[PDB]
Amino acid sequence: RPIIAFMSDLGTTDDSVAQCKGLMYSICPDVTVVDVCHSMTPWDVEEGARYIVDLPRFFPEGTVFATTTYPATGTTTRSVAVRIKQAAKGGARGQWAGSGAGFERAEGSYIYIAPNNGLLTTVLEEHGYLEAYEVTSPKVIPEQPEPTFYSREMVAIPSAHLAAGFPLSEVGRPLEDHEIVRFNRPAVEQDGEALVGVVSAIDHPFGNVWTNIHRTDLEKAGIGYGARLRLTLDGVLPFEAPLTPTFADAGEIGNIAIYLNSRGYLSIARNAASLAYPYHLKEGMSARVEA
Amino acid sequence: RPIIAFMSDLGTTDDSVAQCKGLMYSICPDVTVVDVCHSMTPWDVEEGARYIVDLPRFFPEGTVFATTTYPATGTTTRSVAVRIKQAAKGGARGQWAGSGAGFERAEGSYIYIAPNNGLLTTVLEEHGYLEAYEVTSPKVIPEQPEPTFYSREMVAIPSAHLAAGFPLSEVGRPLEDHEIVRFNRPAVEQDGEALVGVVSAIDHPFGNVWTNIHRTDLEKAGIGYGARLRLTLDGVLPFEAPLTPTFADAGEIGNIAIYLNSRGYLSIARNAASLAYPYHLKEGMSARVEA
Amino acid sequence: RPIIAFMSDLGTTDDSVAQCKGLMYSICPDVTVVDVCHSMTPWDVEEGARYIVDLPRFFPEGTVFATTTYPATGTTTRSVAVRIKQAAKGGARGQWAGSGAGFERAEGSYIYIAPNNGLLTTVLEEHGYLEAYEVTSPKVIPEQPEPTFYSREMVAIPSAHLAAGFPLSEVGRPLEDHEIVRFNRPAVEQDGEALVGVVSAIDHPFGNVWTNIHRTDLEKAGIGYGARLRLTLDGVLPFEAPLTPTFADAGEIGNIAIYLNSRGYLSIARNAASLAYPYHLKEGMSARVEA
Ligand SMILES: C#Cc1nc(N)c2ncn([C@@H]3O[C@H](CF)[C@@H](O)[C@H]3O)c2n1
Ligand SMILES: C#Cc1nc(N)c2ncn([C@@H]3O[C@H](CF)[C@@H](O)[C@H]3O)c2n1
Ligand SMILES: C#Cc1nc(N)c2ncn([C@@H]3O[C@H](CF)[C@@H](O)[C@H]3O)c2n1
Repeated sequence: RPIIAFMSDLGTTDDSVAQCKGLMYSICPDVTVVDVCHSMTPWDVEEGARYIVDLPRFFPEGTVFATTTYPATGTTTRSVAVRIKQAAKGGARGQWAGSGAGFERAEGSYIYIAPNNGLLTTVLEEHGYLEAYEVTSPKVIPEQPEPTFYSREMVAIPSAHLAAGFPLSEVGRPLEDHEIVRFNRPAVEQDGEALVGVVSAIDHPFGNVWTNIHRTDLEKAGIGYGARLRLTLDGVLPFEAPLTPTFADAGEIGNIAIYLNSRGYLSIARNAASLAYPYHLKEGMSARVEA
Repeated sequence: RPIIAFMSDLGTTDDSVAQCKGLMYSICPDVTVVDVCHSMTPWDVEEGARYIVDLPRFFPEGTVFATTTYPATGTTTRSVAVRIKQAAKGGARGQWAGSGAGFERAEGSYIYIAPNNGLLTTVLEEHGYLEAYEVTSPKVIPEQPEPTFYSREMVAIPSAHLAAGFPLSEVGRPLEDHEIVRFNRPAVEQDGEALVGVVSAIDHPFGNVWTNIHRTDLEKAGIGYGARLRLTLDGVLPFEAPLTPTFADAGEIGNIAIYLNSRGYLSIARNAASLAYPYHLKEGMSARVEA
Repeated sequence: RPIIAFMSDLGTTDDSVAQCKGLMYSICPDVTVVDVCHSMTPWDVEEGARYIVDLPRFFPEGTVFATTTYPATGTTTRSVAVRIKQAAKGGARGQWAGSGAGFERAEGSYIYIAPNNGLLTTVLEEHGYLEAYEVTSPKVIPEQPEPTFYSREMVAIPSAHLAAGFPLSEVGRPLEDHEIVRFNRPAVEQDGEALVGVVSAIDHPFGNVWTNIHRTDLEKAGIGYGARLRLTLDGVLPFEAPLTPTFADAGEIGNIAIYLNSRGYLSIARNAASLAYPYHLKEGMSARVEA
């Protein structure tokens, strides 16, 4: 019944992840370990951030998220363990997840544990937190941590203790908000009637394009479903389409759909074809939208 | 103890699959989720069909197969949930799976749930079915399904309710056989003493080549183990070898083996080397066999 | 609760692994199956060896390691099942794994089951073994094993019986040490006061380079942390750096770190950048080190 959702940059090609898992079952034999993904670009905390920010509403209360890319492994840094506040609504409309009207989740029901290197920046933004600790107790980490494997020693091990009900406040000292490292999230700029941001992700394996322009950004510029839009990527690739709910509304196979993705962000795709791959579109390219 | 075997086109590079899983453990905390694979070519229902058709005999009775590529996500379509009839025999001979003489499986012991887009075509062919329903009840799907994620909303969510014993007949109305979408399976043609079909799959990661020419097709043309065969791929590449049980019977490393694969289909490989990759062989190429 | 750690060359792109798993839950419904990895280069027993040799100390006592690349599938060969002796200390220093001072593991607490094709060579070297059997009983393998799938029939099936407490000595006859196939581990040679070995692995996804030159080989040539080293790969690519504990000690991003990896072997990397990929370094290349 206790659950650890595990996200790393360790890859799926050797025994790394399994060593972490072995230890997790050693510390908490009834735990269920769920892989989020292990394929993130190493050291890109922004990319890791995206894969973990939306998890809580999908998981049972009490779930621990162990989340790590650890470029500072072997240094004096220590992980941070955080009890978030609201599981938050999400998606294209703003709802709970699940059958019926969804499963609503109590506040303070989820713990993230991560290197204190910015990885939880967006988790804290969207969810807030109740308490936050530096993870230092030798009860939950090794007295002699492997210098090149803090992902295992400083995240995976202690997440299993946490999953086994080890008290969050005993992992180490409390952290003041400014001691929690953040990365800068680039804002979405207004520019005439236009909104300007970036391609935040390519949606693998489909090659859909996700922007950082949220539905809230769109509504506060007079834009809802059915609005005819111009969406320019990379300064040069304009596209035009009405904003629709889904891919199939584009009509013919191959046609352009502009839609709100399952996180509520402005997105673009081809109907039953890949948009991004044939045109080598990339995370980071500009993205401008207007009616 | 209940099991969901999960097959999607969602990939292994983001949080998509994990969101489904979180929900599965939310709806049925004692469930075991087994990944079939998440790597299929998006929207290729024929390829998905292959990965799910042979599962039932390997799994404990009561197992639910949640299987999805969902190109029609966000439209008015609804999934179908089916209780299959026979778990069937399979493999190069026709047997149950497991130690000893195998574990034989009761009829009606398995449920598939899938978009109604053809994905279960071969499942129904090989296994038959007892009952089939459109999945519509808000008890097992969301009242507001995420338009771009029906794989989660219309397959994963309800599969967990089913796995938790939710009655199959209450998911929605019964479906007449003709309401269950099918794809055309191309038949194997006789042509003089020859049989003509197609390369159905490349067997990754080994680069073995699988055809659609079944052992039954071979026995009804006088062909058994030890028969010297000519197998022509792509109209032009005409291999010759005796039909053998396995790869190592080819003699030297690199040599050609023609054999019956673990599903009973005519196949070709190199002994301890990849056949398909150096020669860019592909699913879809012709395949002709004769003695 | 019983655990099977599963390592194969079957890949993650079809139903192969799932068929094994289905059977594992069929034979032992309370088992937890942990994927080590399924991505190894087919038939490369040396590569598989690396992924399994360090597992035991991470896992709870009683864990069964089912480990397989099975190029001799369909032949008269039979798997070997081995109860290892010491779980052994490991890592850059030599320690148990886990929080505090680690979880020490009783002798004889782990079983490996594998083709008898050399795959356990290094497991036996580093761990020793108490008992070893040929796996032949039809109680734990099929009477008609699928010729092309001994990985399932001769490893996965019997590993589940073993996991369920089936007595190890009843799987088949005992094996004399010389009946257990080994591969030659190339030794590390001294040359002047240089040490000469090979690149044993590229550490995906990071592109770090691992050699077969152990810390013990280094201490017995007067080399400890802080020693300024020359490390020449491929006969031609020299590098120089002090031997440090971790990556971040290299100073600037992109700079060269020479370190001891989490298994205790001499390694080289770039700080927060990939070393191996831009320069197409490969498993097998020479590796020479000196002060
Ligand atoms: C600066 C740098 C740095 N450089 C590397 N070459 C490197 N390779 C692996 N790591 C980190 O080691 C962690 C394992 F704990 C992984 O999560 C990685 O982030 C690395 N960090
Ligand atoms: C027409 C089209 C269509 N077009 C796309 N660009 C696309 N991208 C993802 N999907 C489907 O969205 C489903 C998520 F449930 C996945 O199973 C995919 O098959 C898509 N469907
Ligand atoms: C010689 C040769 C040989 N040749 C092949 N073309 C081949 N394809 C798959 N296998 C083995 O089939 C096993 C499944 F049991 C896998 O683990 C592989 O090692 C193979 N072995």
